[PDB]
Amino acid sequence: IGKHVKGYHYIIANLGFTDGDLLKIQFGGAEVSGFQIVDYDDSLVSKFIE
Amino acid sequence: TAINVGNINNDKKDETYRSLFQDLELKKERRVILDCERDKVNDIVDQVITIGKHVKGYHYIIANLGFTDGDLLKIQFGGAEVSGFQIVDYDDSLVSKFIE
Repeated sequence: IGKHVKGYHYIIANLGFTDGDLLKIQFGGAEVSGFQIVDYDDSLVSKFIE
Repeated sequence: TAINVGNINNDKKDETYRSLFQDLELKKERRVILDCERDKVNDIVDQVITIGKHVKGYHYIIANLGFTDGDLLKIQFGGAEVSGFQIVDYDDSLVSKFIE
């Protein structure tokens, strides 16, 4: 329906932001904010992901 | 505002396409004609949805004899007007006996 252009702004209310597919609205223009509890930038998770 | 969309590799396709509509944003272009092969249409249509240039305000013209031969249900609910051309009439009894 096209409600993700510049003007809308969504909030993802779960501790898993990067756990789902999120590239789909990566260029729509709308702003998206969420939460991550599993910081994939932390050193222990990087050795875990490998 | 004729733009040669032909010369593009598949590697940098997403970068030159957003840059093509940030160049179509200089003119605030809301009326576009495609006039391409049916394969290159669905690639253009897809990147359009991702940037959001299909809501109420845009109007595209598909210049090829295959309007319904591609997928149109994706840009059916955005709000923009889309036009095209069809030579195969699916309401004729000759094509019905062929489709059956």
